[PDB]
Amino acid sequence: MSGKKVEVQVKITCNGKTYERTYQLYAVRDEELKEKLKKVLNERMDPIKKLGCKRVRISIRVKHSDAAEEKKEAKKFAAILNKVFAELGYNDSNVTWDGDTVTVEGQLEGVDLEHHHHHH
Repeated sequence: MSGKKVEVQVKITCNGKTYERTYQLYAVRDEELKEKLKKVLNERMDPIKKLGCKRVRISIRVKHSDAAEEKKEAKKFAAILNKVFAELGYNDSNVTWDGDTVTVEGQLEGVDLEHHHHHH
C-alpha cells in the first residue's frame, strides 16, 4: 500500500508575526502527497487571507527518509513541491531552494488592492 512518510514544517511570517507548524504527510501516490501539501499550504494561508497580508514569506522544511537518500530524495521531493507551487499560482522567480528548505514569497490582494496588471 502506502509509501514513505514525510514531515513538512511550514513557517509563514506576516506583519512581523510568525505562524509555524510541523505536519506528518503519509500518502500512497505522489499525486496524493501533492494535494496534501496544497491542503497544508491553504491551512497556513487561511488566517493570513483574513489578514490580507500585503507581503508574506513562507519557508518549508522537508524531512528526508535517510542520510544517503537525501541528495536524490531532495531532488525527487523538489519536483513534488515545485509542481504544487505551480498548481497554486506561484512563479519560479518566487521560489528559492536552499538544501532541505524551500522559501516561497508572495503577496495577497487584501491591504494592497493595486494588483500589478500587464502594461497596456
